[PDB]
Amino acid sequence: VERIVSRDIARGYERIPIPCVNAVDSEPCPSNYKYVSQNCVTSPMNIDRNITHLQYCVCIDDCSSSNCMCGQLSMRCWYDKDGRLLPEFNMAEPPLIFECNHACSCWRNCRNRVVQNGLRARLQLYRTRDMGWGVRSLQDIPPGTFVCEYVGELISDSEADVREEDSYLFDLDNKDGEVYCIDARFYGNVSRFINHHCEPNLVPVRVFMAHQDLRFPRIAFFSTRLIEAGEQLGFDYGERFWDIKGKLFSCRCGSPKCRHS
Amino acid sequence: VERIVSRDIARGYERIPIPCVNAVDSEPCPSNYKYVSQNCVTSPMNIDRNITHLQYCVCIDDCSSSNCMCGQLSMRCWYDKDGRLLPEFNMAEPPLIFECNHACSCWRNCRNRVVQNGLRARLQLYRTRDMGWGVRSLQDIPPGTFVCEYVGELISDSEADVREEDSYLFDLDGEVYCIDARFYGNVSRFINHHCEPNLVPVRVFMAHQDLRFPRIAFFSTRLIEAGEQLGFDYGERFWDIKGKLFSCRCGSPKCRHS
Ligand SMILES: COc1cc2nc(N(C)C3CCCC3)nc(NC3CCN(C)CC3)c2cc1OC
Ligand SMILES: COc1cc2nc(N(C)C3CCCC3)nc(NC3CCN(C)CC3)c2cc1OC
Ligand SMILES: C[S@@+](CC[C@H](N)C(=O)[O-])C[C@H]1O[C@@H](n2cnc3c(N)ncnc32)[C@H](O)[C@@H]1O
Ligand SMILES: C[S@@+](CC[C@H](N)C(=O)[O-])C[C@H]1O[C@@H](n2cnc3c(N)ncnc32)[C@H](O)[C@@H]1O
Ligand SMILES: [Zn+2]
Ligand SMILES: [Zn+2]
Ligand SMILES: [Zn+2]
Ligand SMILES: [Zn+2]
Ligand SMILES: [Zn+2]
Ligand SMILES: [Zn+2]
Ligand SMILES: [Zn+2]
Ligand SMILES: [Zn+2]
Repeated sequence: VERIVSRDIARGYERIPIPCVNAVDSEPCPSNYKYVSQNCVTSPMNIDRNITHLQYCVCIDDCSSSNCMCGQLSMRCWYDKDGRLLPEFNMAEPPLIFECNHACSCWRNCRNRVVQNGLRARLQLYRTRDMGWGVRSLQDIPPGTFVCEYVGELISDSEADVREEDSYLFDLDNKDGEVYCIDARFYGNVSRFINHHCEPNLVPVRVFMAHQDLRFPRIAFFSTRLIEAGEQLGFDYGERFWDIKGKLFSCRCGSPKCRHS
Repeated sequence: VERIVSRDIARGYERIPIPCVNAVDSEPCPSNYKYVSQNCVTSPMNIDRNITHLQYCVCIDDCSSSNCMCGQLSMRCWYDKDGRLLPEFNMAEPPLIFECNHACSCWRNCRNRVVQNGLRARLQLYRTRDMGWGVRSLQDIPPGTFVCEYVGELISDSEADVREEDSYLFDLDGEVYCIDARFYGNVSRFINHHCEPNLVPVRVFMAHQDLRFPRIAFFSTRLIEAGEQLGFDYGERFWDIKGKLFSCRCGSPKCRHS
């Protein structure tokens, strides 16, 4: 029988509820972490938030023209009228996306704003049979759709070096020697429950919104293909995760092309 | 005739538009500033945002009980179900309000969340006859209602000391800070001074509890009728400086700066 153990793990902080169900075992809704809908810090990170350091656009339309300066930073704006990534988007090597911000001349409803509008897809935390908790989609998700952000505690590489629990770490970009991490172990959103898959239906894209401090991209998962209702979400944790954890367990994604089994 | 010179000075950043009209003269919609709906910085302020430094509540209900820690930090929760201040709230000497935050156990719809939900009232920027631009309410606003936040650039006292234009400054009163709405601000930068004001500023804490940096929330002190101009008391530092240049035109029979 399928137990509903929470109607919303996000406690109303997202646009839609994220329920938790368990049809497998006795386990209650996870509670050894704090759900947060946006990134937080403990020790200060000193993100550059000087408003005069933002690059911005001067568009007189909805930022759908060839001349949007913010699209230009992104190579071009990659969003169509439905907020979905263009078919030409390179899922194997995604560019950095610069969404419009509060310094731009455009309106808050312009085309070049997707991740900043928050989670929209109907997701569900559920108990898998042999990979603990996982996240599934409750709807069909068309290709190129923003699904969720990898949200957690922003930490330095030196702090990650002394964090014993590293199963919920996302490495950010090396910028002029400085590297940072998102640790979702103690504070995180729904993304902390997404399991690894070697042929993933999500790809992480680095996105800039309210600030443009290149040390601190935000990590937005977009669908790489049509995700069918009921499907488990997955992304590729990458080679550092498996170089460390492969000596403890092998991958159970079940792909016929699994690279970590 | 009243011309509409902007359908929305906020460019969609507020929940409703804030149009600008001018029935007095030929002046276009003000454009020598950047509208921002939330506070910004230029030089860094180093607000303490360590999440483990937040005090928070462990309520299992809607935070309407006396055991809510956030209500206790506020002395009591001052909000009714409708988000309005209780009649016992001291408008003459307001306490600090600590709203619930993302470290609390409660849900995002609990009782102790009002200012963090943002501006809701239908406001309008308009040309007054003798005080430049002002802001009016287009609807009735019951007493104790959150109207708008004083939003701008957060600056140090040292930086305020070297700013030529001080007509859009709100003091966050040794180490003290200021909100300068001259270059970046929201609708509140256009609210004129009134000696018997229908708005009172209240210091509020939401996502952080760094006491150097209260956020300034204007609540109505009485029923504000549709069409009425908004006003708050700029205070004695403003008038000690500006009174040698001009006198108050609020027109109150109890005006203290005429
Ligand atoms: C994506 O997945 C991972 C990323 C990890 N990333 C790091 N760092 C230090 C970042 C910091 C910048 C460059 C690399 N460390 C891990 N583990 C260290 C191992 C030694 N212990 C004592 C501390 C934790 C990781 C483990 C990951 O998954 C198992
Ligand atoms: C609420 O209204 C006001 C508040 C003002 N606040 C300040 N400071 C410096 C804060 C910082 C420490 C305490 C107070 N200065 C003003 N003006 C100084 C005058 C000399 N110039 C060269 C720099 C600006 C102000 C003017 C205000 O209204 C006209
Ligand atoms: C970020 S968590 C994912 C959520 C996790 N299932 C849970 O219940 O908290 C990462 C951990 O989930 C398990 N996991 C995720 N993907 C896996 C995979 N493809 N194969 C085996 N274990 C996996 C491993 O224990 C891994 O260290
Ligand atoms: C923050 S601004 C208010 C918006 C201003 N009316 C405008 O057009 O930008 C403050 C300035 O408005 C004028 N003002 C505001 N209240 C006033 C009052 N009660 N009497 C006379 N002038 C006032 C003064 O020029 C004052 O320095
Ligand atoms: Zn643009
Ligand atoms: Zn832009
Ligand atoms: Zn835009
Ligand atoms: Zn695999
Ligand atoms: Zn509470
Ligand atoms: Zn609380
Ligand atoms: Zn609460
Ligand atoms: Zn007066």
